[PDB]
Amino acid sequence: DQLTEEQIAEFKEAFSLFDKDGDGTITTKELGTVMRSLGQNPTEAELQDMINEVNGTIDFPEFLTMMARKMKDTDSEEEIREAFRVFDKDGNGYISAAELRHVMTNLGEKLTDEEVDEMIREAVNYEEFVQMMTA
Repeated sequence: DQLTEEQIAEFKEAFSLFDKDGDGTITTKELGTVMRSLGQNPTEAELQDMINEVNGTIDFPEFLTMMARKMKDTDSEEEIREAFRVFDKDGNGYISAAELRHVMTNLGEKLTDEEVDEMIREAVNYEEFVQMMTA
């Protein structure tokens, strides 16, 4: 979905190195070992729930979908938090309301001036604005 090329490549490399020759069918213990080798450390109940969500053989598309559920979102949130501290001179996380209004008006697609002003008045930290936009 919203993954990166390097992440999918590493996942496929790990799946090909752990699984034997033949089809992509793996067992429950094999899936747990692949998850532990990939970097994730899920509990027993969480692993059982993820297995039930997808013979008991986990194929490549289901595994890629399970890996793309939250990793891409976390990476995007980290990238947004890193890029939000660019307009600030010192990057302390707090900026004036006029600067944020100008940034929202002159950037971020085409937005109406009245709507941008109303959104700025309804809303100091960038994380607070991100959480308000996510809500």
